[PDB]
Order: sequence, then C-alpha cells, then structure tokens
Amino acid sequence: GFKQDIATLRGDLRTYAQDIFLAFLNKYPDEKRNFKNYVGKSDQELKSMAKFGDHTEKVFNLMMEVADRATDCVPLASDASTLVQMKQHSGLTTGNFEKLFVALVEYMRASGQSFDSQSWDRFGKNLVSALSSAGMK
Ligand code: HEM
Repeated sequence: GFKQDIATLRGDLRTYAQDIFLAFLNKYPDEKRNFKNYVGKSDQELKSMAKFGDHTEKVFNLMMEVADRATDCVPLASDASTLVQMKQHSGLTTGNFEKLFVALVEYMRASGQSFDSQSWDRFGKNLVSALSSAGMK
C-alpha cells in the first residue's frame, strides 16, 4: 500500500527522486522552463551534476513527509500552505502540480514494483485541491 510505498521510495531516495523528476521533465518539456539551469542537458548530464541530485532529493524528501502526514491520502492543510507560500514556488499554478503527479503515477505503473498507483493518484488529486484552498491559482 501507500505506507509501504513511502518506505520503498525512501529506501533509495536519491535514485527514485531523480528518475521521477526526469520522467516529469521529458513528459512535459514546457515545464523545463521553470528550471533554467537544466535546459540544454541530457538525462545523463543532469544525473552527473551534484546540484541536480541535491535538489531532487530535497524536494522528494519533503514530498515523502507530506505523504507520511496525510490521512487516507488527504494532506494536511498546513503542509499545503507551506507549499504555496515558499518563495521558491512563487509563479506556479495547480496545473504544474497535477502534471507532476501524472508523471509520477505513470512512472509507478511502468516500473516493476508493486506500488499502489491508485493511492498516489488520489493523493495527488487531494493535494491539488488542498493547494487551491491554501491560496494557489
Ligand atoms: C509536492 C510536490 C513538490 C514539493 C514537495 C516541492 C518542494 C520544493 C522544495 C523543498 C524546493 C527547494 C529545494 C532546495 O532548497 O534546493 C523546491 C524548489 C523549487 N520547486 Fe518545488 N516542490 C514540489 C513541486 C514543484 C513543482 C510542481 C514545480 C514546478 C513545476 C516546482 C518548481 C520548483 C522550483 C522552480 C524550485 C526552485 C529550484 C531552484 O531554484 O534551485 N516544485 N520545491
């Protein structure tokens, strides 16, 4: 289930975080625009940069903490608020977050692993309405 998936993901965090983020950026190249330093680079060039790994690991770790704190795949309103208000998410809309979750789910379905891909979809949908409720366009 969903709680075991957090343990799995977390077992090899930096590896999953970069694989999932690459799948997001290649599914939706328009989104790369938000990541000016990553433009013009192949997957392997990105994975060779320390700062790519460091940044994905940090995002993913926070995502796993938000997932951990959820109840039945509904995140806490305060976690959503942390997400809306961080400086770093200044120009974003809820559309950027739903694209991310589509790629996550699609990555999970395609991997070998017994992820509970349906719980992750539902989590992403409930995150997106929580983000809206906390002030995001
Ligand atoms: C639940 C999903 C997400 C979480 C937990 C999250 C969290 C974070 C965190 C913790 C950072 C700062 C990392 C650091 O200090 O190096 C960050 C940065 C950033 N995030 Fe997110 N984020 C999420 C989704 C997104 C999405 C969907 C976008 C855009 C599509 C996005 C765009 C950015 C950008 C552009 C930065 C700045 C990176 C930099 O300037 O180095 N984030 N996010």
